[PDB]
Order: sequence, then C-alpha cells, then structure tokens
Amino acid sequence: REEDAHSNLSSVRKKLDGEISNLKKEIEDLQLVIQK
Amino acid sequence: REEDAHSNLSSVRKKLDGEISNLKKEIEDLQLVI
Repeated sequence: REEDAHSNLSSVRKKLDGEISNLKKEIEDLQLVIQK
Repeated sequence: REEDAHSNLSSVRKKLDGEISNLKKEIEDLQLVI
C-alpha cells in the first residue's frame, strides 16, 4: 500500500514542483519584459 | 517509516498547494490589465 501510495503522492508532487518552477521562472522572464 | 513519510509528503504537499495558488492568483490578477 504505502510504496504505491508514496509513489502516487510523489508523482503528484512531481506535477506540483514542476508547475511552481515554471511559475517562478516565467515570472522572471515576464519581469525582464516588464522592466522600464 | 512510511507513515511518517506519508506525513512528510502531505505537509510539503499542503505547502505546495498553498504556494502554487499564491503565484497562480497574482499572475491571473496581473494579466487582467493587458
């Protein structure tokens, strides 16, 4: 149960960590466009 | 081990859901001026 449950969770975490990194990064790009 | 790890995961997971939604909110609000 809890190996697969650890995997199910950690794969969700792999989506959650991925998005959050695209979010922090695409903000940086966006601000480099914004800067005036 | 794996139950405390279940907690170590779900705590971080809740910290993720939180921080994801902060960032996602602000972006979505900000886009509304373009």
